[PDB]
Amino acid sequence: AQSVPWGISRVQAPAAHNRGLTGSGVKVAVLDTGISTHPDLNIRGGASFVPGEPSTQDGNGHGTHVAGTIAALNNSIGVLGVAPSAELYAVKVLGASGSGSVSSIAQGLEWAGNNGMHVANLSLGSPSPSATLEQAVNSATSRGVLVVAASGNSGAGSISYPARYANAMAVGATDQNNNRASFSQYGAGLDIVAPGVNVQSTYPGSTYASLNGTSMATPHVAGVAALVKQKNPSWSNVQIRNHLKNTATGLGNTNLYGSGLVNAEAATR
Ligand SMILES: [Ca+2]
Repeated sequence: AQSVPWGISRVQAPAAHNRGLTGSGVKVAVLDTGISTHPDLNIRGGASFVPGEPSTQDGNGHGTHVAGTIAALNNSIGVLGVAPSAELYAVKVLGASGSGSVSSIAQGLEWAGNNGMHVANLSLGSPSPSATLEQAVNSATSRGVLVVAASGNSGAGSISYPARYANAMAVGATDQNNNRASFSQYGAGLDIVAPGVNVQSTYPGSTYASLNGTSMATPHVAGVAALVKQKNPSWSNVQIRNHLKNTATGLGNTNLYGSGLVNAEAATR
């Protein structure tokens, strides 16, 4: 039996699937702890930038969970991703502790840009600004990648890096009431929000787990960006970003919510 997690229904991904849009032909790089093999995931390739780790296997769980919110297969098991036919690439930039360096994150972004990824999901943050990060987001954006990044989980009124930079689409987290989740960082630079509380998805060891975080909200927006790219193959990263903001359901003040809740039905109309 396949279940549809509440967040997938909340962003109205099933409505876009009924229009025949599933993210087919869209390449999505998940820059995280890796992605492990799972019966409800199909991983196309990837690269590791973690010192002394040649593989893209997930030693943490986080990367595999994020991957399942974007693209868990539409079948008779597990869950269902926002864009279940997207081509997933595992770009391992964080180690087993969930930590990484600005150098591995920046190498991952350069790989995404050099390998023609359409969307790069960064469910990660650095507490401090980094010129290296800004430059790598800008480089990947110039090559055509839409970078989507988590605002962070401190609950503060400023968002983390690289989400704060102009060329990153910053994603905050909502709960089941469509309120901002208490941990979700907000403030200047916030673009959009998506479900980030009790998000069930794929996990290592062929299982499933429920997690909370702006890292869970970010893949919902990366997934809806892949549905828009399938509908509109000639659109640029900037066009997709603006269309996602323009069609989001407003939830209140933009300092707290950006443009509001991502809406895959309205974005694929
Ligand atoms: Ca499934």
